[PDB]
Amino acid sequence: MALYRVVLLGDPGVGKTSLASLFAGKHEQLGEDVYERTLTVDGEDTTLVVVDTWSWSQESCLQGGSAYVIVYSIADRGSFESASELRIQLRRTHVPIILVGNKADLARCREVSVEEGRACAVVFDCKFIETSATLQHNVAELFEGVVRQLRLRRR
Ligand SMILES: Nc1nc2c(ncn2[C@@H]2O[C@H](COP(=O)(O)OP(=O)(O)O)[C@@H](O)[C@H]2O)c(=O)[nH]1
Ligand SMILES: [Cl-]
Ligand SMILES: [Mg+2]
Repeated sequence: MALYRVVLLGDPGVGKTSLASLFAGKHEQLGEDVYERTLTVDGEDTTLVVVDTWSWSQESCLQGGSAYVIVYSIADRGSFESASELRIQLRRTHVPIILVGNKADLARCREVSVEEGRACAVVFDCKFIETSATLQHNVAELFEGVVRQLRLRRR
């Protein structure tokens, strides 16, 4: 068991809140865009607190995270470009970074190739996956992957 803060970054409209809601699953909470769940992975439980807020919290945001998930939409070149900008922001401030290509189901609107997503992880030195929140594809696998990468830090 452990607890980690996972921060969701990316342009508006790429599906950050959708991915977080699927992670949260099916009022007294101070603050609103923070999602908590304990996941069982490789027979072991781990809690992630997934932050979806992308000011003291705005300044601290890129320094507090145990892991960062930078999301873009495969149907929007602009969002992919600004993904690259976000890694550099993170640099300017030893932490897992996942580059996520969301909206994989829009396979006919594809503006960003799989190869382009892969190259970008290579250039960022980080992990890569494509998901769809509307088909519920690779979402569980995204967050389970984050847990595994975090556990490689500790060991
Ligand atoms: N087709 C498709 N639409 C998605 C996907 N993820 C999110 N959306 C849609 O894109 C819009 C923006 O989603 P939202 O989660 O608010 O994006 P956010 O600004 O990054 O939080 C919503 O209308 C979603 O239904 C996806 O994987 N596939
Ligand atoms: Cl889009
Ligand atoms: Mg949102």
